[PDB]
Amino acid sequence: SGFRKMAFPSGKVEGCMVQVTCGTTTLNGLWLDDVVYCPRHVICTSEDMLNPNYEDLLIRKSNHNFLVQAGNVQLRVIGHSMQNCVLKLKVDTANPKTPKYKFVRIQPGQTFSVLACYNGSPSGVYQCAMRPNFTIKGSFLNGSCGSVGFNIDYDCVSFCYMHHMELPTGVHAGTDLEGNFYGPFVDRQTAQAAGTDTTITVNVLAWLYAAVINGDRWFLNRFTTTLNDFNLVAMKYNYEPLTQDHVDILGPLSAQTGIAVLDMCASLKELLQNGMNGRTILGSALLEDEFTPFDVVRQCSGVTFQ
Amino acid sequence: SGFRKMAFPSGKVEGCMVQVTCGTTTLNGLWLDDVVYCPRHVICTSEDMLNPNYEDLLIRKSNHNFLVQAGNVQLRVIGHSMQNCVLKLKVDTANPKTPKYKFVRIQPGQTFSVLACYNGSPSGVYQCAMRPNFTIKGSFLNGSCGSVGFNIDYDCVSFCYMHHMELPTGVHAGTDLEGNFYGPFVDRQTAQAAGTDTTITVNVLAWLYAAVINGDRWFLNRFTTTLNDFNLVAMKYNYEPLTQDHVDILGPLSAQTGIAVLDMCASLKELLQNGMNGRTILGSALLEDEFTPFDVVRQCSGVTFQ
Ligand SMILES: O=C1C[C@H]2CCCN2C(=O)c2cncc(c2)/C=C/CCCCCOC(=O)[C@@H](Cc2ccc(Cl)cc2)N1
Ligand SMILES: O=C1C[C@H]2CCCN2C(=O)c2cncc(c2)/C=C/CCCCCOC(=O)[C@@H](Cc2ccc(Cl)cc2)N1
Repeated sequence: SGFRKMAFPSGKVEGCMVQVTCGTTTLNGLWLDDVVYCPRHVICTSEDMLNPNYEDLLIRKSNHNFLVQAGNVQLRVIGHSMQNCVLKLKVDTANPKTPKYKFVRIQPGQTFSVLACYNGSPSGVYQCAMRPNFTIKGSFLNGSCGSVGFNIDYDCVSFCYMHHMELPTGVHAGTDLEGNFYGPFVDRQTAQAAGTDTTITVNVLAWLYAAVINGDRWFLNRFTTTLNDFNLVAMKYNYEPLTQDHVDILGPLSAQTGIAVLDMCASLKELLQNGMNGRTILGSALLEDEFTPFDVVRQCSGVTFQ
Repeated sequence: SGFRKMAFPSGKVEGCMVQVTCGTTTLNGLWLDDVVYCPRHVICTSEDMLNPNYEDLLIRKSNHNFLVQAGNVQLRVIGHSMQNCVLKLKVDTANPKTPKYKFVRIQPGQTFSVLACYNGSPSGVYQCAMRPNFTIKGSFLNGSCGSVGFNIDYDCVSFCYMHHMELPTGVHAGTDLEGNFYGPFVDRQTAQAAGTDTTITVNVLAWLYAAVINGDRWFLNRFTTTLNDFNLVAMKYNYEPLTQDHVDILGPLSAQTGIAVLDMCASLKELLQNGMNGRTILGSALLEDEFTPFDVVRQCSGVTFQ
């Protein structure tokens, strides 16, 4: 028993992390086979960041302008190209520790593990959700750009996030590994703001199921509701609409516990209206929304990798 | 900016995890040089667990009774011995992935990363603290025994915890890597209870410093207090006594922020007395006590390893 914010083991991803230096700028790169992936803003001076012409700035660079270091070993750059906001540095050496991998674009509400890196070396690992407003609530300092987010999907490292920037509100913005930003953000030092954020409703229900599995039952009532009546209450407290798709993916946790999804919706409805009655759920005084239904299954089943 | 519950990268420890089978029992082992470390209760039947004599039980075992698997490869056992509650299996092969390592016995309030494992394979990584009552609030299922807790101290993996059991309250008990239990617990299916748990006062103060560093500052007053006056208030809320040793360890965060330790104690005193008034600190409605003073420095300075 017990329930913690749990990250994927980081070893497979640690083996891919490299240092990319261009001019006086150093950040992190992802080394997969004979290509290194990093944010294209590595090629910018502070002045370039104000209004960058990336097509022109990339053409003006030669392969010799890029210093790539895998630990203490220098990797010779033999080619440079752009895919959207990601720089691709072709090198003369394939990474022998390249895991079986995919590039995937995740939906708002989906979680992933972040390996926070500086100078191509890991600092630590933590769990993040893609927020409904397409930001993430990270822990990232100057030099963290090119740190990646991932899941392990059976036998495959699914890379879903590369870190690009921090908004003045202190939340984080980045791209998939095809270099396409999550949300309406751009890799230039212009005034940008995230939309109003909402609570991930399907994730709150998943976490209440996790609490029942671990023996917490005080919040369970004898009531049930409809999806429509739940959603009328949900919208008032800045919760995302629960869809029929959400009810289906909670099915496994409903099966495990024998508590119908719409019974747990009635319990959540009472918690939102009347509060937590001076009590905690899994060591929290607030309703947690950064566990997906499958995050609960993986932790409470003891799913392993390799 | 941002502050998250952050674990060490798990890769160095992943390279040391093996599967240990004795009869119909399989759990996890730690492979360092030519020794595999695991809980001695691996040699017990469910019947033996009720009233084990480990000295007699181990006499009855041969080297051949231990199946050690490093992935798909069997490691031949050439010796077995007991050190307190830890079994040491000498094998014919030294682990080529052995990092620089120390065995350390940690104090109550000290934090560490857990690599939770099943069948010698990793499930996930999370951060824990040694509680004042010598339990840990883990996430552990059947098959998790031999999972280890660690810190990375410069370029050295400091192993501090091996997992042995779950108490009926749903908290966890285990040993250092010399096999000495934290707290008054034994590896036998006997009636056992942890002492009443207390809040780790020095850790709460460290987390308030982390909040100021990230710009969360509403809880700061310019009240003064003495250590003795603070402790008279603190003890009433089931907080550990704060010593002058504790005041010194917060010194670095006081230096960074320019808020004196006893000024932050005055602010904590007000939060205890008056509550949070429906506000949050780093997205929490309760006072967090599982960040050490150095955990704050590591995360906010971007410490990396090797
Ligand atoms: O995003 C950052 C910087 C980031 C990007 C270049 C290098 N960078 C990091 O190395 C870094 C990564 N992650 C976290 C941090 C720093 C923390 C910073 C603290 C102060 C933040 C104050 C508000 O910053 C901003 O609005 C944008 C403004 C901005 C947006 C886009 C670009 Cl192309 C350049 C600047 N600046
Ligand atoms: O500690 C466990 C079992 C643990 C030890 C053998 C294998 N073990 C795990 O594989 C395991 C590790 N960690 C978490 C779990 C299981 C979770 C279990 C859910 C039920 C918990 C109900 C309460 O269990 C107990 O009091 C003691 C009773 C007990 C105490 C000491 C011993 Cl030497 C044997 C049994 N049993």
